[PDB]
Amino acid sequence: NTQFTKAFHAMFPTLEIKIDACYLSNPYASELVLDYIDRELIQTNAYQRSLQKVMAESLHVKPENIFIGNGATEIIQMLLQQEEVQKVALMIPTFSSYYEFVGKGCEVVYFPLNERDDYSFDADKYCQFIENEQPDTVVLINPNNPNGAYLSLEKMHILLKRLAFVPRIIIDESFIHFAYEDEALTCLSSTVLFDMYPNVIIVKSLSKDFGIAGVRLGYALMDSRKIDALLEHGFLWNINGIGEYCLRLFVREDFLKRYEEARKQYIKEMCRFKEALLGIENVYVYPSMANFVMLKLPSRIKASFVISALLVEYGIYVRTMADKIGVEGECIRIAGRTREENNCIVMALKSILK
Amino acid sequence: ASVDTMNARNTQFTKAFHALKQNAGSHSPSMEDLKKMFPTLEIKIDACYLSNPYASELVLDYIDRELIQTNAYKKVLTHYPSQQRSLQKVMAESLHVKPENIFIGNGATEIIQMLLQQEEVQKVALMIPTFSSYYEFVGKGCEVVYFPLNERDDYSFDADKYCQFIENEQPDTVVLINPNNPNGAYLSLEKMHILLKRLAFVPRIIIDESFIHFAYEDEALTCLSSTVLFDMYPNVIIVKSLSKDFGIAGVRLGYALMDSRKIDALLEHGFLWNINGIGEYCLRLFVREDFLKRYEEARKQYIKEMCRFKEALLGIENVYVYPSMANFVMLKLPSRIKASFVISALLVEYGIYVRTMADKIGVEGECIRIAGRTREENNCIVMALKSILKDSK
Repeated sequence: NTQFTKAFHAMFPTLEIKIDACYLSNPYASELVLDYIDRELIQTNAYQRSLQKVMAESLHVKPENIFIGNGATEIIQMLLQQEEVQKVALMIPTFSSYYEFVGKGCEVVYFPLNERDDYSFDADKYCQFIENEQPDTVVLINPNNPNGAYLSLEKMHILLKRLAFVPRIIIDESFIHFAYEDEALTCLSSTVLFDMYPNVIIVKSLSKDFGIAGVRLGYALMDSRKIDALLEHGFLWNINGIGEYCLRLFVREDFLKRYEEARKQYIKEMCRFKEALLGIENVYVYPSMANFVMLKLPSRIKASFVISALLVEYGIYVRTMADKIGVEGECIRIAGRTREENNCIVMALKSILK
Repeated sequence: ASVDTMNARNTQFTKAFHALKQNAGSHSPSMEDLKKMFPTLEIKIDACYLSNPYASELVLDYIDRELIQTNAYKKVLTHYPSQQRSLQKVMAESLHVKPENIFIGNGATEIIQMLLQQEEVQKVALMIPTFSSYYEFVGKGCEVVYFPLNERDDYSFDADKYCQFIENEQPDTVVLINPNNPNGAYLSLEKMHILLKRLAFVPRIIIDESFIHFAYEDEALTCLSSTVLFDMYPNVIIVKSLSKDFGIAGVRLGYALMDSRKIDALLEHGFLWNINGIGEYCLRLFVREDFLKRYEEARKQYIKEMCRFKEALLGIENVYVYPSMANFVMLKLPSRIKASFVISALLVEYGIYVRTMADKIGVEGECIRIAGRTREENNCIVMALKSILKDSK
C-alpha cells in the first residue's frame, strides 16, 4: 500500500469508511438517548444562568459551584488561559494539547507515565516532582486518554492530600463512567474530591459517555467566586435547546435507571473487546477503564502500515499515536464500537498482522 | 375617566416589569423572566428578535422532511460533526471565495468580539448609536472613539465626515454595521467604495453585513453582498450572521471573510470552536442550489412585506418611523409618551413584545425597535399601535 500510505501523509473517493473507530462514544447510551428524543421531542413535534440549577440536585452540590460549557477540553482551555496560570504540570502521554491553551511565557512541565508499568506511575515520585516544580496548576485526566488507565478514589485521596499546597488541581473525569472499583460496577464519581479538597476543580464531558457527539456539552465543579469572575470576563455559556433538553434528561431519575444498564452493558462489551484484542498474536493492549483502548503493534510494524491496511482493506479508521509525545513504540487508539463492529476490528487486525 | 388617568391603567404592571433584570440583547427583560413574574401573560407576537419568518418556515420544512420523517436526525445528533476546514470548503462554493479566507463561528457579534480582543487592536472607531456594545471586548490598553450619528439626519451615515473623523483619529480598527442595527439605514455599494478607497490606510475595516439580505438597490430586489468589497480592498473584513436571515433561532452561526494567514493563526490555538450537528446540517443546506432558489423567494417575499409594514406604520399619525432597509424598524413615539407605556400596553392588551431603545446610548427620545413579522402579525402590530397611540376617549 506504499503509494496510499505516502499520499495519506501528504484524496481517495474510491475509499469508503465503514467503521470510524477514532471518535469516542457509547452506542448503547446513544440508542437510549435517541429513544427518549423520539418519544419526547419527535413524536410530539417539540423541536442561561438558570442551567446551573438543573444538575445541582443530582450532583448534590450548590448551583453556585456548577459551570456549564461546550465540553471538557473547552472548559480546561478557559481555565488554563487565565493570567494566574504561569506554570502547569501535566502527565505524558495525554491526548489533548494543553500546551496550546496557556498564555505566552507560561511554562509547562511534564511527568512521564511508565509504559513498562502499563502507564501507571509512582505516586511518591510524582508528588515529589510537584513539590520540587511548584506549579500553580496541575491537570489530571482520570481515566487517562489515550491509554485509559484509572486511579482509584483511595489513591487519588492520597495524592490530593499531599498536594494541598497547589492553588489548582483540575481533574477531567470524562471517561469515569467506564471505570469500576467493584464487581457490581457501581457508578463512580469524582464529586467527593471537589467537596473534600479546596484546590480541586472537576471537569466532565456530557457527550462521550452519553453518546451525543453532535451536541456539545460539558460541566465543571469549581469555587463559586471563580465562576463569578469567569462570568465577568465574558465566559457565560449558552447552550441551545437540544443541549438544554439533554442536560435536563441526563439528571432525570427515570432516565438514569435505564442509563445505568446501558453503561454497565458497555463496560462488559469493553472488557470482551479487550480480551479479544489480547488474543491477537504479538500485540499488547494496555489496561483500560475507558471507552477506548491503546494497542502496541508487533516488532517492526508501523502504525501507518496498519492504519492504511485497515482503511483500504476493511474500511476501518483508527487513530495513530505517532503524534502523541510519551507513547512509546508504534501504537493505535481504537474507540469502542458496537459488538458487531468490535468483532470486525478484531478480525481485521488479526488478518493484517498475521 | 380623563385620558391621562386612562393612560396610567397599567402602572402596576409597568413598575413590576421594570423591576426585572435588564440585558443588552433582544429580550430585555428576558422571556424566561416575564413568564415567572407574569405567569398568566401570554405572548402572542414576539417582535423583539430578528428573523425572517418566511425563511424560518422554509428551513423547518426542510428539517421536517429531510431529518425528522426520515430518521436522519439520529446521525446528526450522534456523529462527530465536521471540523473547520471541511466547513470552509462548504462555504467556498456559494460564497466564491477561497476557503482559507472563511472563518465559521457562532454569530457576527461573537466574531467581532474575537477580532477586537486581539492585541494589535489598540484604537477602535465605533459609531453611535449601535445595538451591540463592543467597548467591553477591547483590551484594557485599547482606546475607543465614537462617531455620532445624528437623529436629525435620520441617523444617516455621512461618509465624508466619517472619513475625516477616521483621518483625524487614526484608529487601527473600525467597525461599520451596514445596514445599521437598531435604525436600519443602509449605505449604497457606490458610497461604500468611495469610503473604502479613502480609508485604505486603516489596518482593519470590519463590516457587519448581517442585515444586507433585507436591503435593495434595484426594483428587481437583486440580492446584495459585501463580498465585492472583500475582494477589492485588502483591509476589509466582512462579518455576517447566518441566523438573522436564513432564520433559525436555536442554531447559532455566522461567518467572516478575512486574511487567510490570520485565520490560520487563530486555528492554531485553536479548536476553541466546534459546530454542532444541527448547525452543520443548516450550513450545508444554506449553500445548496435548490434550497437557495426557494430561499431567494422567501427573502424577496419578506422584503415586500417589510415595505408594506413600513408604509402601514407611516400611516400612524403621532409616530415617526426611521428609514430602514433591514428586518426591523425603529419608531419615535410622540412627546409625552414613554416607550414603557407603549411596551406595557402592547404586552397586556395584545400580547405583542417589542424592544425599548431606552438603554441604547445615542438614541434620542423615546423609541421602540419592532422586528418585521408575517403579514398577519404586522397587521396586528399596526392595529395595536394605532389604538394605543390614539389621543382618545
